[PDB]
Amino acid sequence: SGPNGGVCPVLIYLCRRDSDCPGECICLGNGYCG
Repeated sequence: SGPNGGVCPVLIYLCRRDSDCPGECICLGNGYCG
């Protein structure tokens, strides 16, 4: 989850940038969606 509205499922999901993550989740600095 990031500091936005919208929806971000609670899960373990690997990422390299925000756009890899579903919904409005962000990609944390270590490569996981939040």
